Amino acid sequence: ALPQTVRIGTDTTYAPFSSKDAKGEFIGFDIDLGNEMCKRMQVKCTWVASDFDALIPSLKAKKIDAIISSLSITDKRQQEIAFSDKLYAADSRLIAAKGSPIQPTLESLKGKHVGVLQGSTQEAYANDNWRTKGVDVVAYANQDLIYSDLTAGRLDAALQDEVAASEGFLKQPAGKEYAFAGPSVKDKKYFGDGTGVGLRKDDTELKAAFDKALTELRQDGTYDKMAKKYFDFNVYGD
Ligand SMILES: NC(=[NH2+])NCCC[C@H](N)C(=O)O
Repeated sequence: ALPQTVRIGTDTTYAPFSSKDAKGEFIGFDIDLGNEMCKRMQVKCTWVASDFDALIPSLKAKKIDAIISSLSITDKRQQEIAFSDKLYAADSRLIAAKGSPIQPTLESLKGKHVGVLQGSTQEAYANDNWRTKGVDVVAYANQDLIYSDLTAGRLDAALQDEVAASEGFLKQPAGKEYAFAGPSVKDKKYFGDGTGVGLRKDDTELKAAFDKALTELRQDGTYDKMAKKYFDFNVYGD
């Protein structure tokens, strides 16, 4: 009993995983993966754009049926929703201006303005660890706003997924003067283990269909054909 049309929510301001092209078509690695999996599930799929923090609310209220949006699989989120198997890995890392002394440490960040996406694992981490101790942590409605304010000099740093900052900003014209500030911030408690399709806890049939399709496209080498369009390293981790 899978629906005829599976409605998939995503936030299109997180290139190279999810954004929109010049005509306003959805593009990116999350979109490619979702469409391949729908093709193997033999369902029809509609993509529904949303703000990142509205995705899990819309899922719970049945306005969409699945979330593919670099949604990290964390212990907190599993208390609310279910997840497919891992689609790819996702570490977190700070970016600041090139030459910045900034490190991902309280002592370095106290009194700085750090941008984080509202609803993200990074907002959770920064609020507990940094906002309480005097770092000016600013939550943003979407990631594009964060990159804008950083280049505007309104932010000193921004915490987001590492590959999104890399491919989506630092290797782009806009990010030429910026760089990663320190190594990735590892914290198992906050950042989870890779990303997956978020689904309602009771939609086990739909979880099984996505997992079967993900295993099939990984097995035959499709995942890697698709990943190579965007990455030259192994995005899956392993
Ligand atoms: N399309 C997006 N905005 N994705 C943001 C993902 C950020 C982080 N991985 C999280 O799960 O909270």
